[PDB]
Amino acid sequence: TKKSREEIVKEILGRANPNNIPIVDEQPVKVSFKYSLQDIYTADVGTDQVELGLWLVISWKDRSLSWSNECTTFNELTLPSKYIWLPHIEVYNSIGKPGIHSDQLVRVYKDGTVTFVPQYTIRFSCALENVTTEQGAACTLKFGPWTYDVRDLVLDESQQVDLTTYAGGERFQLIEAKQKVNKKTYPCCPQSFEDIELRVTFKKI
Amino acid sequence: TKKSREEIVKEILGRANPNNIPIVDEQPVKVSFKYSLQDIYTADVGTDQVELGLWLVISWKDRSLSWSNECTTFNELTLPSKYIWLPHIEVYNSIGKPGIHSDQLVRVYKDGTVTFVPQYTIRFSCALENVTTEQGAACTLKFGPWTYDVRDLVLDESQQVDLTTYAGGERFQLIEAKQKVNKKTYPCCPQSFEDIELRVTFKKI
Amino acid sequence: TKKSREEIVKEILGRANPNNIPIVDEQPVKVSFKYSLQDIYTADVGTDQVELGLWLVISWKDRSLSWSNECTTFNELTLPSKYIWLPHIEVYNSIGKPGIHSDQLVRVYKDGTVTFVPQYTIRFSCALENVTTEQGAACTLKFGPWTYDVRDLVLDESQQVDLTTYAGGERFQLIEAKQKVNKKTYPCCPQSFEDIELRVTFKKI
Amino acid sequence: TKKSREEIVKEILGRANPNNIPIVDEQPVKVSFKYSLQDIYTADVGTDQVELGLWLVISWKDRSLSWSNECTTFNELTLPSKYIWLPHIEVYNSIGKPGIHSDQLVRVYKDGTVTFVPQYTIRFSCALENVTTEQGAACTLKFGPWTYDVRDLVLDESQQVDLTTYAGGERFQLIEAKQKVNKKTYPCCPQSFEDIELRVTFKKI
Amino acid sequence: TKKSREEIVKEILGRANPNNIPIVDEQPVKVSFKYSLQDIYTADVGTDQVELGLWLVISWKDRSLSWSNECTTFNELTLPSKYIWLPHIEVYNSIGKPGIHSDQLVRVYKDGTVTFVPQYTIRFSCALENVTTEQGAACTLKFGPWTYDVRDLVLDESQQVDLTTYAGGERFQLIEAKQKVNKKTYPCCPQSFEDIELRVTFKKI
Amino acid sequence: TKKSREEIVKEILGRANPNNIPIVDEQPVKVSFKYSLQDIYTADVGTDQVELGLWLVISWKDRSLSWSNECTTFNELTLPSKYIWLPHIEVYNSIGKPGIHSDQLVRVYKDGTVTFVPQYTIRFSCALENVTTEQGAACTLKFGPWTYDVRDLVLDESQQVDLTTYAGGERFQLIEAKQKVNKKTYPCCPQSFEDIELRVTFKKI
Amino acid sequence: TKKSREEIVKEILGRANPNNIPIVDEQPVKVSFKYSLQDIYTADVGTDQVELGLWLVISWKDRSLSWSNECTTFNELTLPSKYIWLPHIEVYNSIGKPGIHSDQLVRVYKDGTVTFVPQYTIRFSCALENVTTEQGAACTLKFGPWTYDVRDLVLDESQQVDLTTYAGGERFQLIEAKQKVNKKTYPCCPQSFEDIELRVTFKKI
Amino acid sequence: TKKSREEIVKEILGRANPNNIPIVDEQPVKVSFKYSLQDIYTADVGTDQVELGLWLVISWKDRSLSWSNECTTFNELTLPSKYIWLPHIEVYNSIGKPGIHSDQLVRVYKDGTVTFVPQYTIRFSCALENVTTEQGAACTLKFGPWTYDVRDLVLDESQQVDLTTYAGGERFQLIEAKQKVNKKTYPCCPQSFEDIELRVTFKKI
Amino acid sequence: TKKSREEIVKEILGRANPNNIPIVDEQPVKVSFKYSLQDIYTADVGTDQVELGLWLVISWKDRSLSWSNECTTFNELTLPSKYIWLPHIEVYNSIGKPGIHSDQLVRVYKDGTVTFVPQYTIRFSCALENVTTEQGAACTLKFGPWTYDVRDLVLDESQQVDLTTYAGGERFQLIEAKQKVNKKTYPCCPQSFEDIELRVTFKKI
Repeated sequence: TKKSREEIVKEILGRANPNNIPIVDEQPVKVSFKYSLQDIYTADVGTDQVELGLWLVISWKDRSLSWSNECTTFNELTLPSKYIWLPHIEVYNSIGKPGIHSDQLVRVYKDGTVTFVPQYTIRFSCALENVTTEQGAACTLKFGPWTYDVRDLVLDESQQVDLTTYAGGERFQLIEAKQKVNKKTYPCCPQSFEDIELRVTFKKI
Repeated sequence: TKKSREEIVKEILGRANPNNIPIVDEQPVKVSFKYSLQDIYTADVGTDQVELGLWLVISWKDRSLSWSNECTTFNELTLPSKYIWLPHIEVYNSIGKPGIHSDQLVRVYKDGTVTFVPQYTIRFSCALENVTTEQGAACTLKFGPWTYDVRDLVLDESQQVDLTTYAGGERFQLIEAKQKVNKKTYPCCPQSFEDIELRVTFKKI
Repeated sequence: TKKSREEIVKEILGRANPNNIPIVDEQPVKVSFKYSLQDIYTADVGTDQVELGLWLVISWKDRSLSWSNECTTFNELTLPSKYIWLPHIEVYNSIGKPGIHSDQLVRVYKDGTVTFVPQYTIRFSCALENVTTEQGAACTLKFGPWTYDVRDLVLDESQQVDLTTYAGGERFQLIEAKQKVNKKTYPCCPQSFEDIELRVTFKKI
Repeated sequence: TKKSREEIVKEILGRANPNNIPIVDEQPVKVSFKYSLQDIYTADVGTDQVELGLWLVISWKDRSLSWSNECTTFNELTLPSKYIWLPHIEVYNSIGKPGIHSDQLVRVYKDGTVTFVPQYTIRFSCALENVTTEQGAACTLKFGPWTYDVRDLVLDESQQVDLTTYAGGERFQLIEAKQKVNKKTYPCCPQSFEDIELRVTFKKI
Repeated sequence: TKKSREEIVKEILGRANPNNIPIVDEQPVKVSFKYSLQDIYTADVGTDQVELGLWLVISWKDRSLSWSNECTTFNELTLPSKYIWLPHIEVYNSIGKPGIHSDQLVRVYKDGTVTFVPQYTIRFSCALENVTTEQGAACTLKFGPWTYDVRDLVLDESQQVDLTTYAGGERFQLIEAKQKVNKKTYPCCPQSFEDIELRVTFKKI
Repeated sequence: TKKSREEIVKEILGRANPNNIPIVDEQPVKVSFKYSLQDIYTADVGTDQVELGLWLVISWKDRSLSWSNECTTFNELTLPSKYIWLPHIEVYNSIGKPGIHSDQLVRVYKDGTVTFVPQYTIRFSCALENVTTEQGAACTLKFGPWTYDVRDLVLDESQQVDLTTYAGGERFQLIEAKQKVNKKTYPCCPQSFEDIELRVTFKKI
Repeated sequence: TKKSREEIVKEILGRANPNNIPIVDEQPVKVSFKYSLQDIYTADVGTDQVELGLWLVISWKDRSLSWSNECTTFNELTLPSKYIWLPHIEVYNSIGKPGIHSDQLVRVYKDGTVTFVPQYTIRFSCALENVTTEQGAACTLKFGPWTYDVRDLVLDESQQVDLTTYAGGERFQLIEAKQKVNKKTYPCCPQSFEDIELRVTFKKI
Repeated sequence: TKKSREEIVKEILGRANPNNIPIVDEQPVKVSFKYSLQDIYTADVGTDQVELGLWLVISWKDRSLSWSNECTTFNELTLPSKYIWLPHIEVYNSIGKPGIHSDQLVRVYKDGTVTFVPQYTIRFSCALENVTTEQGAACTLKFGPWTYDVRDLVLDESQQVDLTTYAGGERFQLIEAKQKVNKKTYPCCPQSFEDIELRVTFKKI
Repeated sequence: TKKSREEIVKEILGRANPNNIPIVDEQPVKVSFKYSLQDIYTADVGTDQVELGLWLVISWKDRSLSWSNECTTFNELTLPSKYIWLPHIEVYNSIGKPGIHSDQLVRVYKDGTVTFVPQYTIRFSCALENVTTEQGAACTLKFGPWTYDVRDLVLDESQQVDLTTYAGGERFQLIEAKQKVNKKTYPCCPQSFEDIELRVTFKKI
């Protein structure tokens, strides 16, 4: 459509950079992570797995170069996620491969900021037992870079959990959704690793 | 200028081939796609459209014939995009026709590989809401052949998203840019289609 | 078969364009979307997911160049969807990856118009409860570009929903199928995003 | 093994042609289609889907060039289906992606004729109801090029349906299998499209 | 590790040959096939499908060239199956795509002999009925090149079936496992095709 | 981010080496294997398959070259597993393809040591019978290079099995987890092969 | 044993190459040389000869052709040294013909790399005088291609000398073992020749 | 002599097989090794070498083909060792080339088993010191395939060491002879290698 | 390595000539002989034999044919001595067979000139008596073709003897080394025979 926009895409995609961390100076890359819990689709007592429909908000800043003098033009362009590098964030205890609800498209900004929000259905281990009870049940899943240590990737969160999107007539009510950031160590490695633990406590309405 | 170069252009352009997929054997054509997010130019709250200045790196191999014995000569020639066939890749949800920042020139190589990188300004649907907040906002746009199914065209990406080019003093910071490849189906057709979802998560500095 | 047709394909595919939005001027790309609800295959009470067999009519105009003087020739050619860029349109709340009923083939026209209709089976969240009752049940799913904001992609619809194709002896009767276009905002982004909300109200015969 | 055979493969594969319809003159490509119904594996009442194990006989003629003078040599060579272009024929109403029983190998002949027969398991919509009854039940599925109109691809069938292969002790008896060719129109397009409607009427033994 | 070994791999992989049958003289390629029935995992009465865990022993000789004078060195090297051509052998009546238990690694020998043994879980059609009875039940599945006729590929077997590996406490007892080679004709083609029919007769312990 | 780190990745990835065993001298590659049994998710009596959630610790040393004088810099870098060669270790009797919980990221060290730990869900054959009983049940699965003989790959283990990670409120209690290394021979080959047999004995709490 | 391995040997040995340097392009062949000094067996004062038990690590890359598509197979095969060409490396001042401790077997790798390590007992000229003294005695022997000039063969060494293998209770202690590469000229020929000078300094414990 | 025997030799020798490992399936070849220590002939204090008169029992199974129907005939035939392939087993630390006491004749059996027992005099490094003392002295020598890794060749031993044959009035008494099998690794290669370590502890009577 | 070099070897070795004196015209072949006395290793009073470490420089011209037009290519190639004919020169009074220090490699030149230099240890008769005395002792050994008369082979020498190489700290000092050519007659034959008499006069330092 717009020629101005067209040059933007081409310049960044063609000339700008291959998979590599563009930032030479000592700076780790921080990725903000937010969860919007859309719905708790199902619970399996025998399996002890629960399914969550979530969208993950991920934001990071990449270094981009401005070759052509930027003029008032197309500020944000949308591109497929494949085009650019994305973070490794994954659920530590997912029973199965997560499925993707939405297309992989990411908006990029001139400053270099990128916003990618996938929609996912994830199955993770959690005992459903006592969902019916008033107390309800609690489940926790931790998300975080598999490979990256705290040094390489720093995870940050704005708030606890986004309930607002939550479906009004979901099978299960949400007593409370929390996303607490924590740093933890593994026997594999001396480096600290940061993950966000999403603890959802819910019960049947 | 160089006579040697001159013959090259003429031979490929004049004799070599019309719009047709030169590859007879069963081979789909794969096109690598990469996005270099130059900048997020603007956000419109009322419109709920965002503008991205991106350049798209597109690479594909075409079959070419070498008539004259190739001697050490002009390895890569540049020609207008109109001269050769280009892929259909388009943004699924662009509010307006994309504009083209750069001239349509593509470098071609003797092996037949072609590299075309347009610069674009694209306006796509995305809610700006909560850009100011720390969490930021997420936008997704998917790019992919409109017509071509996975069989005909296969899309590949090297990395997530190229932040490096991103303008240092852009209005919006890039929390993270991702390009995830995904295959999806449409009710129109039983064939799988592949698109790259570019998910950019960004916020105001 | 026809040589004339053959040149057409080659010219557009080989020379014409890579994944990039060919439209330089300020024009968003509008994609018309239509749904033909073939059948409501199944409902799962425990899962609270419903399966729809639909075909999606998608139309868009791409800019193409006519190098060789067009003579009376092959007006529309069919090509795999992979060959050309396709839009990102996806169901917001699909429980699982959609499957593709039909091959990914898209008809293209000289004007540049492209018509792609995939057939899909989609599973989306919806409570089946009270299907048996006379009132029936209502389900809604929204389709729209994930990444693209209203600026980049504009969605349009001709009519409400195509019932005619609907299987005569389907398990569930269709009380009414509607496709209303709506523009909505997300906290991620200040841009407006447009989606088509498909609201189907059906009950067991 | 045989050098003579070896040259054949290489010549056709390497030099002979890329995905393109080799036939310049005005000739549509006709593809004969035949179904050998191996067995009706299962019926799902709740799902209203039925599974068929079939092999599809597909024959078409491609234009090949004979460079080296053909001498008495290897008349038919077998190659992977990926190597050469295959038709888009797909089931219009398949609930899920078809699975492939056999390897994708196709025999090619010097005349250019190609015979490809895949074995498939297909799940398509059909109500099982009253399978037990003497009348039995009827199901229909139509196969045909998704993209190709009658102009581009013409479908032909030799006979009604091949019962002989049918498993002797199948769960369901075959009252009659028919493959009638029909041409139909769609609202999308003014062109006629041809499909083969496979109507199988079967009951439990 | 060993430099000597390293050259071996590189020479064969890099220089030695592309997918092509290296044997120019009139020689068909014979592939020995053996089945080691590990276990009969499950039976489905409704589905009428049975699952077998088997590993397939496949041996064939490929022509290799010895460039560097072979010295006492690494006699057999292991490489991924993708690296070299493998035979098309597939189960004629598999209900679903077979899954692969083991990594695809194949040992190659200087003489050119190659041994590849995949582990598979295969689901094929077979009525479970009367498994409980003393007589037990019989199932047959035939394996053989899909594309290749007897001329191109000849199948050979050393013995009937390898029971020894069979799990001691399997759900089902093996009354007898047989692998008889047979040549058969199809209406598609005048050429004879050879397959190995694996007939297993088993019952519940 | 850090330029120093950036050069490291590029040098190793771009210049350092293709899939090949870098070690010329006579040295087999030893891979240490450790299992951290996260949880026994489920048992299927009919199927006789059990599901384990495990993460596999794999360590090996690869030969790397230091071109640029290493200065105090980024000691360990994380990269995708695809980038570097990984071992073939697979479960001998997995009923289905294992799924991957975590992203494929591997930390590499300057010495050349590499640590890769995937998280997996694996389904393997094992009779659940008598889980309820006090004695409990025993299951064994062996892991080891499919292709590689003891000569090429040597497997080593530090300890028996890592219980500590085991979920506190898992459906099944762990009576004892053991990983014993054993060398075994197959009729296919005269070479010894080494595998680690993971024998887990567990019961319902 | 393994058929796959068997083909490998045969292909390389039978078809691949006669004594000839397979490398047409201008490339010299480099042979890495390493010494593992096993033990200083004896010293003869009258003779002024010393005996060393060493194994020589020799690595070189030969060009091999891969005819049959390499599949995951036997990566390294062992063959007798007679089968393949070996380098001429010899001790310049050996009093007697060296004897061979080990069988002449060499491991070869697919890449073409070959690793051959003979064990030798060599007697070379060196005065034993003052072995008893604290200073000890020094001996030097140079190894290198007799015929080959630097152009044809290039010698390389990884490290100084491998002491680790050295027998703990050897008659003589090793003060230091060094292998320095040097290029030298001879009056016979204008070409430079490269040899590795092994200088061992040892004394009686 | 016997015609029946004569055909046997000719058939195996002439038609049956060249140096190649006849076993295609994945089977390593195991060679049992046994030592019969006939006598410790001499000890050299200055040399620090000891001489052993031993006969080595070597057994292996080769694959043979039975063309002519075997009738009751000559079960075992004797042939020269040169006629058939023999294993590489050699002493790791032999000071000099071993000499052969007996003719190289090997008995072969119809099953394919071969028994070859050479008589050898071997000189290996070992300090004689303190032979006179009551404690005596210990020497160790390891035997094993030079080239073959554990994968290719597996070594097995029935018992510790055969003292019975030991000469009654030998110069040295045998305190204990042991043959322990061990697997070891070398820096050259990642593969494990197996050798039998013969540790003899003896003293002067 | 170099293809150009490769052809050279093959042409001369394969096509050029068998053991035969290529020179038809009346020309005797002259062989220049030079001695480089490396060291006088030992003297045996009882034996009256002395050992010399020498290298013999031998040069001769052979007639070669240039088939392919020689282009600037590999001027000198190295080949094993076995490949080409070498002269019979031997020591008249050697007590034992000479041993060979170096590999038998000979450099050949396009003109046809060949340079072969073996390193030898030779034991010849000579009384050691009075080595200690100041006068020292003299020894003589004559070298020359055994069979060839002066007519067939002519021996020539450039200089007396090459002392420079002589080891600095040899057991014996060299008072003077001379190589005088002489022609002598034997009672066997009327033809004159030419030999070089190497007279070395040496004493203990």
